[PDB]
Amino acid sequence: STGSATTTPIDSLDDAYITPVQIGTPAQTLNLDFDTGSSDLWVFSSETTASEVDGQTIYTPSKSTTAKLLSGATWSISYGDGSSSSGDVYTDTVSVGGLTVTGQAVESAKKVSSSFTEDSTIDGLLGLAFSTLNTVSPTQQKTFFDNAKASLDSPVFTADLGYHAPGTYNFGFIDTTAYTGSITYTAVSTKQGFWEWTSTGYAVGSGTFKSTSIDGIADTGTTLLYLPATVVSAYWAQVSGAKSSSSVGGYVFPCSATLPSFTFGVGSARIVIPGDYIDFGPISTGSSSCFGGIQSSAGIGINIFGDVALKAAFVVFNGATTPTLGFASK
Ligand SMILES: C=CCN(C)Cc1nc([C@]2(O)CN[C@@H](c3nc(-c4ccc(C(F)(F)F)cc4)no3)C2)cs1
Repeated sequence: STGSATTTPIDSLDDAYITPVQIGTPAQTLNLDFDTGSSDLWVFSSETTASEVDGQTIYTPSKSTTAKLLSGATWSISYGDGSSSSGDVYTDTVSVGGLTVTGQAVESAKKVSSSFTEDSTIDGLLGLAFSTLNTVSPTQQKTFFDNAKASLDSPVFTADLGYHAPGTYNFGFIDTTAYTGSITYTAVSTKQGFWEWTSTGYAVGSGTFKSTSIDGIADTGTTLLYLPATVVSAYWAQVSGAKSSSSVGGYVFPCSATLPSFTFGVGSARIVIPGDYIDFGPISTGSSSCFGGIQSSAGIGINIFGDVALKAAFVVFNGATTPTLGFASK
């Protein structure tokens, strides 16, 4: 089997991407943030504290003939930005772009933090990291991809995110019309539960390539590109007026600037992020200070190839027995 679904940015900055997901019988369609950096499928629901729901579409398990309480199971997760959610668990039928998993764990939120409440466009998250990160207790649950894997034509999914435009998540096949050139595959470590790999280096603008190993994760659920402070300083040094602002929380640059591109290495291949992809716009409405899309990973503890990086490529998440990541230009 295969599936294919369109993913759409939630706002004019590509802050996140939402993909429609069918849950239950009759189907309830919720727009979920597909997150290759976590492993929980959770939704706003009829159980979510009323004061914490503000415009989201909710999953109502009592209206699904295929929903079953997963008795005794609870979940609780926090994300790298400090947000969090928690609740109980149902199993139900879940379909993405025509691909169906029966008995998928659907984690129903009883509580969500303010950042989730405040984002009316995101109805939940669909985690696509390795199931070893799933937070359901006492019986850890599998991701949608892990459950679908055996049924897929090929044990892969692909992320083809758009720049200020819709994109595609495919499961079970590689769309050879969706990229240029060849896909370069690179080794994955699953030891931390992430799609963790090692980039071979970087270049800034038209500069020469610096060969240097950068361990990091491919994370569709993170907006920006987080790299070591040395790399990030070398990038922003090329932009007149750019500075790291403690009060804003990262590098800002004059909105009057044209940004250089940033290239990252995948083995012997190269992915070029256009400078425009690194512009996240005014720090506040009307400001002439703009927020940078390349930021330091110092104190995160891990480098993150988030959407800024991934949307410049066609990305293959190969979940074969020996997992790998593929990157192609597009
Ligand atoms: C070893 C150190 C790990 N440390 C915690 C840094 C990391 N962090 C992650 C993510 O937690 C998973 N991938 C990212 C993600 N963030 C979201 C999200 C968060 C908030 C909203 C809200 F604003 F609507 F609330 C929406 C989506 N979704 O995914 C972050 C992986 S590694």
